[PDB]
Formats: sequence, C-alpha cells, structure tokens
Amino acid sequence: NEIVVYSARADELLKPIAEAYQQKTGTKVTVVSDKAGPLMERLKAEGKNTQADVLITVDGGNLWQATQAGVLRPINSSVLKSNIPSHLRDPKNHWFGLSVRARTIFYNPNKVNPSELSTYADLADPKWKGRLCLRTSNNVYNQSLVATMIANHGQATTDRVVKGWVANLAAAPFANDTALLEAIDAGRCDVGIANTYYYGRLLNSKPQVANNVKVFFANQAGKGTHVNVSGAGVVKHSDNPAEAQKFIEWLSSNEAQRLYADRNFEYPANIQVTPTPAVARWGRFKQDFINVSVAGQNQQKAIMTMKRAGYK
Ligand SMILES: [Fe+3]
Repeated sequence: NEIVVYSARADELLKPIAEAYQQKTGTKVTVVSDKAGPLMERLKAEGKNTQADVLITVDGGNLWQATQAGVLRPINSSVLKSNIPSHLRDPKNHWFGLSVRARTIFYNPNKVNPSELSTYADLADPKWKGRLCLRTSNNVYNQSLVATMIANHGQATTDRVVKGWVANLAAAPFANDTALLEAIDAGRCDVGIANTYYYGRLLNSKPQVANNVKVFFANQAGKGTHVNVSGAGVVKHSDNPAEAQKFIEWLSSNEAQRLYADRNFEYPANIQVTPTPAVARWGRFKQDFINVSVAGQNQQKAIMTMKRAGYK
C-alpha cells in the first residue's frame, strides 16, 4: 500500500523516515513538503478529495491552527498516549508531538556568568540594557513562547516583560534564530533567546561557536523551560485512516524517534529514548508541563502583546 504525508519539516529530514518505514512494513510513504501555513491552507482547500493521510507540522501554534481549521481527525491510540507525554499532545487527540525543542536563553560565557541568569522575565531587568538580542516577533516560536508566558504569569506582567526586553535590545531583532546565535558569537549580543536545535545545528557546522555561545535553561525555579514540538495527526478526509494512524504510532517508537529527532538536534518526545549525545551534553533541565496547545490558544494575545511592546 501507500500513504501520503504533508510535511512542514525539512524535506531531507523525512526522506530517511519514509525509507525506513517502507523497509520495515512495505508501505510506500510519499512526502509532500511545504511551509506550515501554506500546507495547512492546502489541506483545508482540498477537502474530502485530498490525497493526504498524515499532516506533520512544526510548533504547537501551527498544530492548534490546523485543529481549529478542522483539517485533522481525533484518533484513539493507546500506543501514542503511552509513548507521548500528555503535555506534548492535543488534549482532544487530534495531534501528537514527536520531537521536542526548547526555546531558552543563550549567552556569551566570556561576558556573562550563568549566576546572572534565571528567568525569561529577568531579561527585562535594566541590568541587561544594551546586551540583549532577540529573533523577530514575526515568528511562531516567539508567539508560542509569549503565549505560555501569558498563561503562566498573566497579561499585565507579560506586557511589562516584553516591553523590558525591547528596551534592552543591543541590535534590531534578527530574522532567524541562527543569525541571532551567530551575532552572540560575533560579540554583538551578550544574551539571547532561541530554539535549542539551531544551536546543535550551528555547533555541528562551526564547533568553535561554543567558545562564545552557551545554552542556559531558563525558569528552573518556577514552572520550567519553555518547550515546544513538531507533531503529526491524521487528516480528517484521509482515505487510509488506519494506515495513517499506524505510521504516526511507529514514529513514536524508539527506532523512529532516533531518526526523527536526533538528526535535527531535537529531543525525542518519547522519554524512554535518550537524546543524542550532542544534545544530551547540554545537561538535564526541568521543562514546563503546560500543555503545548496553549501556544495556539494564546497566540493572538501574544501577537497583540509583542505589537504593543514595539517588538519587531
Ligand atoms: Fe525552525
């Protein structure tokens, strides 16, 4: 048989995934890749006549958007509920997180002692004036981070924090996380906020970046470090809902988690799968157990928050 996967991941990342599953089960896995928004806009337009069986997309913000658009169908999977922690999957069973990333603090260890660091909020402290760099607010990772900050600390507090962030900027917000991390390495930025897998990707290509850039896991005293996911769900109008579900259940297994998460320097979502050494080297940390669907529920508030704060 054959299944169709609409994927917002890097095309090279799913190619080994499709091959390993065809070798194990004989099922052909066709991958159609596009950006998350356009891909979901495609799935919504195709309706009942769609050829897609599985949607794989990035960030709980987008997974919540796809669920609100009605393009996913809830599935009852004992395998997925056991392999995937509850905070990393949709409460109404429409999607399941399969890799974990952290959005957290990075710093220049030649200029910043980790004892000076603690929380996202404390980055608004005036001691950071002229030392902070951020990636643009026009991005789902930052929308999702601020969405959880609103849920954890309230709207008024978060308004003050993000306004404090902007007042502390050493440079204009960067267009992507890798550019931010490189500007820390260049010495322009002393502290920043980014996704961990870009750091693993950057150290893989330029190992010397570690001299000027280290990771700090934020909010260890409170709720924990913000984590987010890439995840999958069965397309509502799939012609093969049973085989679509079997593929997603396989992705949560040990062997597939290594292929799915390790190659992109992300954490496995399955906690019985130990992270790849390059990732495990950064250390253990407490992660927030807020359900990551809150990243979507509070997305509009986060957008409004960053806009009122002058966070470009
Ligand atoms: Fe990314």
